[PDB]
Amino acid sequence: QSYLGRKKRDNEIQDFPAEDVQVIVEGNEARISMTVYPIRSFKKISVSLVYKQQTLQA
Amino acid sequence: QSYLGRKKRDNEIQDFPAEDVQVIVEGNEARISMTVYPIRSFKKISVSLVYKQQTLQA
Repeated sequence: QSYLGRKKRDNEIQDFPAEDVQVIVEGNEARISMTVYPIRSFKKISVSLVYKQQTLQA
Repeated sequence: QSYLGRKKRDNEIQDFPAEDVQVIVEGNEARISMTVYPIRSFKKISVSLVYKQQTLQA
């Protein structure tokens, strides 16, 4: 969690859920499972511009 | 209001209520509503003359 927190601090990753980080230890082996939302660079921006009427008074 | 005020200043109209002047704008159209009391020329004068008694003293 501390290691992933530093990555989020430096914006190397988007975010991670701390709850899903599960660690299982059995003998020599130590199974680790984690979830990470990777950082991505924008390459497409879609804009949906909608025109509408407005009524004025006074 | 300024235009109607000039008419009242020149006695071209009797009077107008400023509050009732409402303007509605929607798209190209611009609906305008106003009230004006038109100027009129006298053509009939009715007089109701009533005679009564008066008492004097001293």
